[PDB]
Amino acid sequence: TTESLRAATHDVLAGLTAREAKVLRMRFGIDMNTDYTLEEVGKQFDVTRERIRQIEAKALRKLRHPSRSEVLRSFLDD
DNA sequence: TTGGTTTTTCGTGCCATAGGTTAATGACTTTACAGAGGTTACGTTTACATACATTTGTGAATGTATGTACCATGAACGTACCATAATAGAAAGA
Repeated sequence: TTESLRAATHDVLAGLTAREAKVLRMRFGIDMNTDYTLEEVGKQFDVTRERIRQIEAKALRKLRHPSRSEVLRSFLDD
């Protein structure tokens, strides 16, 4: 189920916008070693840090839809 | 008396005078594409107040730390079932 969840999250990040995928990977430590903080993401990508939170809120609003997470609703019990 | 060349009408074929539907480019006109201009509702960038965390001192839990000065003089301090046959070892008589 972990190996299937990896491919499922890879397909979800590939189905969305590529820059959204890079933010969601380098934010929580997906496909990286360390999880970068908000100041480190601000030093890497762009100075504005409130727009990063707006991007995160927009990504959560796009990922609350059941049609894009119907294969992930079965993984909710784990 | 019978076959075949000759000749003239007559409906049919060729030529000419009339008169009408319908090809031409166009001129259409209608639909489609191309031009700017005012308005909407976002998306990114910026400052500011308050919060969980994380960084410090301070009161209690244990823990090794060295000694106690009538006389204490050898034992296993209770273990245990005793199968079977290849290969060497330390001696004993040949």
